[PDB]
Amino acid sequence: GIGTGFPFDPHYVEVLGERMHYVDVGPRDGTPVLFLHGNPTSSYVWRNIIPHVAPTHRCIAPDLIGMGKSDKPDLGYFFDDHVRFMDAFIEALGLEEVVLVIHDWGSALGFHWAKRNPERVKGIAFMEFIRPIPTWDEWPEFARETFQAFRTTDVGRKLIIDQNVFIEGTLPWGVVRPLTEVEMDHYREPFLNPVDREPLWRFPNELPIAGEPANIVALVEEYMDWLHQSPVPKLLFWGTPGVLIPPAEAARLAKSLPNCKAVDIGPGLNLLQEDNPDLIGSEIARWLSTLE
Ligand SMILES: [Cl-]
Repeated sequence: GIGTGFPFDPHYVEVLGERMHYVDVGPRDGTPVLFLHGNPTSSYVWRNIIPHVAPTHRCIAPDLIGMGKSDKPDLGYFFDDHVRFMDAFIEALGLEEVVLVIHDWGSALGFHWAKRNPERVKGIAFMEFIRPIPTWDEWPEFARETFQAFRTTDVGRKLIIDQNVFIEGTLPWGVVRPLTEVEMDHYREPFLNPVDREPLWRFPNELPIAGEPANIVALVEEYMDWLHQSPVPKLLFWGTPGVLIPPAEAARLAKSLPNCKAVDIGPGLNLLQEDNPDLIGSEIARWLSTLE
């Protein structure tokens, strides 16, 4: 049975006038490992992978601004907002060199930070990450009508903000195996008040789909161009059928990206961490040992 508890002691750092929550476990020496979550999760999504890495490495998993146990100021919560906060989070913790373990929107932050700081990244493990979606035909059929609704200010805000559809609908429909009530309540916890659900709506409105928004497509195309050139060791977890990364796209990127190893986790949609945390955690620890 996949674990449901969150036993990590809370840590907080002040940043741009707000406090951000982060997990900090493992031995201090070595290269720290930085876990970046996405929408609509938090560091809770890493709770069963970190125990495979914490024996030998320091594990840092922050809650994005406006999410988890972090502060929730009245922001627009655009992707630029998360960039400015994650930039100053990494600097506030004195993280000189890091290994990235990123997912969903945490991967957009991780890849964009790596492009701007390539000398400070010693490895990138990633899964179901932000890539350009050329047309809506490359988006999964069963989720197309829902995400097109999300990307409007009338229907999309009614579903995500008023009815909490991204937590009540999108989250369980992004995991193959059934979630428990305790696991749902952990994801419901940061967004009990509808006024705090702004990040849950802006994030899908930022997804680079069909060239829109053009500023996010351009940004993702740049760090995807840097990925193809960089020699940084890469670990690519993928699931079947997946959501953002279909198996065929993972097969192409495993061979086209330099020093990229691909791992099949079995059945999976978007939250691969909830479908096979033991394989993901153990494969990260093994892969870290082959980098020294
Ligand atoms: Cl999203």
